[PDB]
Amino acid sequence: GSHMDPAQLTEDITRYYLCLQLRQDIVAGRLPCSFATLALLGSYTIQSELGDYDPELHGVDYVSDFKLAPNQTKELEEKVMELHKSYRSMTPAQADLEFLENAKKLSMY
Repeated sequence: GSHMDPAQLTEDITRYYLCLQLRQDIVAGRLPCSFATLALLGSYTIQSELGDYDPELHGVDYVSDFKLAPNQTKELEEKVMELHKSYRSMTPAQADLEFLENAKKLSMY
């Protein structure tokens, strides 16, 4: 068995920084991407940043706190919130793997 691992801290350090750098390059437009990917990578980061959605609290303009891109428009914004709530009972790891798997599949770094 054994699930916890005090030695598996490196992967955490790398992953955290990775997302920070990757998301930083995107928002700054340091890499050519499409609207769909922008909204997809963003929707995942948002869900992982704020976890599952909660209509009880509402927000609408909550995405304004997270920079998903330099030229954020109602379209990109909408797709961000839509995809976020569109995701069923998804787990945190799923989101982390979603963006990481996407960035790795695109060869961003």
